[PDB]
Amino acid sequence: SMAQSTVLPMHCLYGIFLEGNLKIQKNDQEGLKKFKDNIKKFTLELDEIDKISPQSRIGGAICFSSDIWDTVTKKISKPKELKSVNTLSSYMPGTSQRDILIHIISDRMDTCFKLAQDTMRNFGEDQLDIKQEIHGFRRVEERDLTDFIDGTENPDGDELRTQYGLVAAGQPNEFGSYVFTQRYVHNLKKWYPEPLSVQQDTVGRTKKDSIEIPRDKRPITSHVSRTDLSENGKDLKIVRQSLPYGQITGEKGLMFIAYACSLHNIEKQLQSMFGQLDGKHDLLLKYTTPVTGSFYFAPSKKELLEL
Amino acid sequence: SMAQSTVLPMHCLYGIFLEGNLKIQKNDQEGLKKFKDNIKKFTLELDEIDKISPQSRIGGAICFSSDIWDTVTKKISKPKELKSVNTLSSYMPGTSQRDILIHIISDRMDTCFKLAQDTMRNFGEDQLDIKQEIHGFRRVEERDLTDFIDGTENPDGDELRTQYGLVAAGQPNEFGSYVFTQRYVHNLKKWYPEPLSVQQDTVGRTKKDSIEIPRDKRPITSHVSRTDLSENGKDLKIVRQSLPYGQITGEKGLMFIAYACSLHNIEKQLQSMFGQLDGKHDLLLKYTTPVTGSFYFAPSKKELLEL
Ligand code: HEM
Ligand code: HEM
Ligand SMILES: COc1ccc(CO)cc1OC
Ligand SMILES: COc1ccc(CO)cc1OC
Ligand SMILES: COc1ccc(CO)cc1OC
Ligand SMILES: COc1ccc(CO)cc1OC
Repeated sequence: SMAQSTVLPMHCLYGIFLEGNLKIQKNDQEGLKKFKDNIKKFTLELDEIDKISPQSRIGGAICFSSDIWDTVTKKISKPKELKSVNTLSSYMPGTSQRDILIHIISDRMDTCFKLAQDTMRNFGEDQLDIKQEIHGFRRVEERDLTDFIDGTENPDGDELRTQYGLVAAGQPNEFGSYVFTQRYVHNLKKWYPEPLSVQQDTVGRTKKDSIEIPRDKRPITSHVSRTDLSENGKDLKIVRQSLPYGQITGEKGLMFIAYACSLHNIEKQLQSMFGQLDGKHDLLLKYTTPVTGSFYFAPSKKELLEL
Repeated sequence: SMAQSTVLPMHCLYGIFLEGNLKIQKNDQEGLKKFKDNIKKFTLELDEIDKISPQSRIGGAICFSSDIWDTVTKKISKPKELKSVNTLSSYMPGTSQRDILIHIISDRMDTCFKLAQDTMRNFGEDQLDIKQEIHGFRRVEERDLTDFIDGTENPDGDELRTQYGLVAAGQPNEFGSYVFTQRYVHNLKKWYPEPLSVQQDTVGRTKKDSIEIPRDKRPITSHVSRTDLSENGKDLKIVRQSLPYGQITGEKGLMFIAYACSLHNIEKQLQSMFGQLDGKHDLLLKYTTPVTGSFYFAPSKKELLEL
């Protein structure tokens, strides 16, 4: 009946991203029982935080890779499109498929961090080998560190975000979501001196107001031209929850994350951006570099608790 | 005349700490004029953020070391007590005296970060060599990562925080503040297994409600017994603005910062904690370690603009 709580809500101010590998082996029934109790604790603490701090608009999801699926469940069918993002390594840099993603969103860092910290203490280092912990935060005017607004054409509202973000009702794994994460490191030393016309050509929208540059006036390699894709007259939209991260005086960029009803909607955009559809690359990739990457599936709340 | 805006306000949810060295040489008059124009831009942007985002309760201060004082001004007398923290290196680990501190506080990360980033871009790499950038955040119930409440006996309200936090009216450098920063790295694996009785003996207050343990029933090396000091019947109080920082699965701790009307109020507590008064160390130092340290002076708003 219900999805996990990171897909439909919009405009979170904070996000914590924990990605890593499961240390419990396939035959360890007691370890897997403890693992699933820690999953239940996560869902219970989400509800408790929502009750105590409604202003947080808290959300959270636990998501699983195709390689770990048969370790964590023998009951739930593996989502039919799920595969390792490492299969894209021949053309997309930075792939680093992990077993598990925990994504937590909030309008307050204190409750975002509380849920993240309590969850990591529950699972513990003996269950999860955490490879990446990212503290994302929204900036003024929802701008990415390129200083373009990020989110203008993100689908709005529960109806469209259910349509594009969640597996359809009646289908196997209904109300789950395919998930893609990818940490980008921005080269702002290179980007900042670029003329405004170059920056707008690169993105495909105007910088101040995020007005779309007419298709016939912007490069086919502009970011918007690379990612605004359709098949059979139907748009391949996705639900993005990306946030800025990092140090002003150090490494910084965009922690990209997308949720989708079909992995194909995400993968086709990756083929477009990274040169597999027409041999051409996204202009944005001259200024930013992906350094991690993973595909997951976030089960419905029911299937999460029935693994 | 008024102070810079990080001393009197309480209970900030976010703080950014930027510490580093001045690249402008004492002979470079045009570079120093540009440096002071960037100081002016900082004060103006604080006012503008305050107007646009009253909910941020924005605050900020630029602070100067004794070593850099006569580079940045030949007009304002050097504060009488200002000295390098490296003079404490014989007994206090982690000293790392820098020329400049910029401390920004907010109840929203987006405006905290906007002011910090805009300021760093104004000064630029040509003027500042940043050695440390810390993103502090308040946790639930204002608890330090030891999970004790941090702030119970901090002076409350404008009157007491002016008395203890700011140089007294009529004195040289009136309404400025002596500043001490010190980044701690916590060893929570050593702390978590201690029984509550040991944790409470270590701090000197109860954990759940921060009730003071009577002085004759706690060790003289408890943190409260080390820092609740007096001379001549006057309490050596300070104004703390410390915040947690760091990664759940990595390095984390407390970004300590104190403001005081007199550097001696801070230094006597450091002598106490680090064994220099009676040969005994603060019990808290079994569980956390300072890895940076600096003394500065935050001028009054008037003296900041008249450097
Ligand atoms: C450095 C990384 C990236 C940055 C800075 C970035 C930034 C942006 C910006 C500024 C926009 C325009 C405003 C908007 O409609 O949201 C945008 C649009 C979009 N981005 Fe990205 N993006 C990045 C990576 C990605 C990736 C990896 C994907 C796909 C997997 C993606 C998918 C999209 C989509 C679907 C749109 C909306 C296109 C439309 O229908 O008009 N982006 N991005
Ligand atoms: C890891 C570093 C530290 C931690 C976790 C820590 C934590 C705490 C806690 C839990 C309290 C009790 C609640 C309160 O009244 O605020 C406290 C009190 C205090 N701390 Fe610290 N503290 C640290 C470092 C320092 C340092 C370096 C100083 C001095 C330079 C300092 C000065 C004080 C003072 C003055 C008090 C109030 C004592 C009183 O009058 O009752 N602390 N600290
Ligand atoms: C789940 O417990 C909490 C969640 C959020 C807050 C914020 O006040 C406090 C909580 O426990 C004290
Ligand atoms: C590495 O030092 C810096 C990097 C970036 C900025 C502003 O974008 C400022 C820096 O130092 C002042
Ligand atoms: C566009 O400039 C601003 C927008 C929002 C804020 C705080 O929300 C501050 C701004 O400029 C200081
Ligand atoms: C290094 O990995 C961890 C460190 C600390 C915690 C919770 O305290 C969890 C970790 O991994 C799950």
